[PDB]
Amino acid sequence: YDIQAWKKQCEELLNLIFQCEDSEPFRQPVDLLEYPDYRDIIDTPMDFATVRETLEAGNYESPMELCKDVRLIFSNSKAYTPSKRSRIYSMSLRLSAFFEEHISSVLSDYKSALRFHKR
Ligand SMILES: O=C(CC1CCCCC1)Nn1cnnc1
Repeated sequence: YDIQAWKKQCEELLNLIFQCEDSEPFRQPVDLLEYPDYRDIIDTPMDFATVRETLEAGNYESPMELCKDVRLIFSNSKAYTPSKRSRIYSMSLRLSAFFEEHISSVLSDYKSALRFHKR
């Protein structure tokens, strides 16, 4: 029932994501010089360095907020992909599966801890 435990759990999950080769297209903001129309399609760019920096600045109050930003990385990749002939989108799907598999217990433990706190 540790209400703060999610933060270090998210830091470790981000470390595993950065070592994963599938995170390569998502480690830094999408390069607007490489994709000049990117902002005509994507309203809110998001990437794993931004998520890590937001976490380390103490600007996430809960792991649900961090989740929303990580899922936005995958949603943006899905919206910007032209077709199946895209290594980036395929990497996004495997990385999303890995993320969801690992974040499930972080979310559950946090929500359980907060329910215990408010008992
Ligand atoms: O169509 C899609 C998703 C689709 C893309 C090809 C692989 C399977 C998933 N996204 N999208 C791009 N432009 N408008 C929407």
